[PDB]
Amino acid sequence: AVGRTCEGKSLDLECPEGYIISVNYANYGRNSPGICPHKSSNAPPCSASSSLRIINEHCDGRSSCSVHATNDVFGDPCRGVYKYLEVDYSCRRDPDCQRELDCEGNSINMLCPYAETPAIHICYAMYGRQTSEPVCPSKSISTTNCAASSSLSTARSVCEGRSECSIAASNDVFGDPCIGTYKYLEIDYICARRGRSCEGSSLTLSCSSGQTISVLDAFYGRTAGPEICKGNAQDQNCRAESSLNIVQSACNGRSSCSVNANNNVFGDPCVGTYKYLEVLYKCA
Amino acid sequence: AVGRTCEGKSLDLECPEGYIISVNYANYGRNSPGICPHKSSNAPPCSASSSLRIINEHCDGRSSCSVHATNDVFGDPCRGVYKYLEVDYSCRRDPDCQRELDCEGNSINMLCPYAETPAIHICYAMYGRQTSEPVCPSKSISTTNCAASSSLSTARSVCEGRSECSIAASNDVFGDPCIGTYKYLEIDYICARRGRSCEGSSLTLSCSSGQTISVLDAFYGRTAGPEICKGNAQDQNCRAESSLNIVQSACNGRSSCSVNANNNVFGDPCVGTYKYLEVLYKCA
Ligand SMILES: C[C@@H]1O[C@@H](O)[C@H](O)[C@H](O)[C@H]1O
Ligand SMILES: C[C@@H]1O[C@@H](O)[C@H](O)[C@H](O)[C@H]1O
Ligand SMILES: C[C@@H]1O[C@@H](O)[C@H](O)[C@H](O)[C@H]1O
Ligand SMILES: C[C@@H]1O[C@@H](O)[C@H](O)[C@H](O)[C@H]1O
Ligand SMILES: C[C@@H]1O[C@@H](O)[C@H](O)[C@H](O)[C@H]1O
Ligand SMILES: C[C@@H]1O[C@@H](O)[C@H](O)[C@H](O)[C@H]1O
Repeated sequence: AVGRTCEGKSLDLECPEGYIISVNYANYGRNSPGICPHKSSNAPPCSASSSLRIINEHCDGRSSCSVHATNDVFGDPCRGVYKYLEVDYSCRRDPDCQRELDCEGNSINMLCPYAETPAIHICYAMYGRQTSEPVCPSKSISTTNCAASSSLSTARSVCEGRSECSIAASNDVFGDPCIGTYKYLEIDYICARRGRSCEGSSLTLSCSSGQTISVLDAFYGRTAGPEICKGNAQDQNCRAESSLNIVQSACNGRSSCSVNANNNVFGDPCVGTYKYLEVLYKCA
Repeated sequence: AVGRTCEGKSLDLECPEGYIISVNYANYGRNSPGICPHKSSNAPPCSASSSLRIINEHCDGRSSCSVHATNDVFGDPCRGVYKYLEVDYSCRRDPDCQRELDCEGNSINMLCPYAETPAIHICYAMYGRQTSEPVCPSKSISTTNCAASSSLSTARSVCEGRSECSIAASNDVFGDPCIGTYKYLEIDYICARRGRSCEGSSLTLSCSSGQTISVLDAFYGRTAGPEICKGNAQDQNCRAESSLNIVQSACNGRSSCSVNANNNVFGDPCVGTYKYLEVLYKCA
């Protein structure tokens, strides 16, 4: 996939649910007259050498990113030349995740037994059918373009952040996305590090050994009762929009970050509930 | 994208024209009961550690590959267990290629000035329109799903193997794939190494410095007159089918290879024409 934006505007990259961005090429500069055309003469090819690393920091491993195509971000690789940002990227399932699959009627049991990586993160999920043989054969199949649009959200609502989760490949969980067709559940998961701080405090994330953070899930709000961050727990469906983007933007590609769990960073998604910041991440 | 095949069968991976295979995950083994099911009890997860490297050798950088899912290829990572091969891959434009673009009416001029890398290889080509602003703006646009299906074949027929090529973004070259819409030409190209041997001789390809071969184009046959491999030149539209696959299969992922230019390797694609083997490749 290719995205292009002119200097001064922002470029949005996105992948479908359960896929992340994998950057192949990036440049801020100019290598064609026909993109963001101005006048007049052709100049020598222009490329900011900084471009790839910056786009990797801003976008790799995320489902979504927005990058400003400006000299402040990239430097100016050719003064007096109207520039543009071009990215070539692929949307892939994260190869750091473990790949599981069971046919309809079975359950997938995930377990994160280690203390340092105790939290399940669901990377990808599909309840339905995307292929025929040799997956879960049955006489009762009429489609290979079947998926609950809810697959990842439901999987995450069941399992995200838990140390153990058993999830049924069943219509009672996901709904039935293709009546009449024998289905399967395909889930990719990772055992993540977890950080949590109560509202009013800071949260520090850390990777050792010259390793770097990739934030996988984050919310400022509350999804649990008062056994987590004792305080008023009236809204347990509370999540600041853009929590993940903010924490990814603060932390991805670094060895340490600190983020304040507070309303001045995330807004207040649930007035009168005592909130916390909970983050799942990996170190690579 | 995901491909799966049971032990004893072959797995075919393919990308559309101008895209190559980029492998994300591979395993020969068993990690699910529901894929290539047999009986009965679940065993511990089974993975050949060899799998990724082998699939990379067989498939990375190619538009197509076919791999036998067998113990001879991978070893046997779990005796007595019916296995399967699963690959997760992405199809991408080769980032080793230079990215060019000009609007309809202009020409793209490619040049390979160095002796050691004197041959143009066209990696990707699209004459048409795949996006709106900020590419080649015009009032006369009614589609962004327009491409000459001939784009890459025509580009290669014009330029492949030359040290200089100037190709017009024009209907007279590619045909008109979207009448009424102002078009552009997007070409990615690389300056390749070239090897050539006349039929009856061998051809050796070589990368220095612990670098490895990736074959980009190959034909056994003839496309030039008798100034190349003097001999009968009656068929100059002569190419053995599967030349590229054979040379990729002999050479990709190695530091040196030798291939005999002869009918016992490639068949005879043009009886009574004196043939040669011509290969473009890169070292990475
Ligand atoms: C044309 C203009 O020239 C200078 O102001 C800067 O180089 C800026 O990035 C460019 O867009
Ligand atoms: C084959 C069978 O048919 C319908 O009953 C349901 O869609 C069910 O989920 C499926 O497994
Ligand atoms: C309990 C308390 O209630 C209000 O002051 C705010 O919503 C604050 O964020 C919360 O912590
Ligand atoms: C079931 C059969 O068992 C042995 O013969 C081998 O391990 C073979 O790979 C497996 O498929
Ligand atoms: C806008 C214009 O319209 C038609 O004449 C042709 O399709 C031509 O290629 C295009 O550039
Ligand atoms: C000229 C000669 O003609 C026949 O013997 C074969 O086609 C051979 O391949 C070719 O080299």
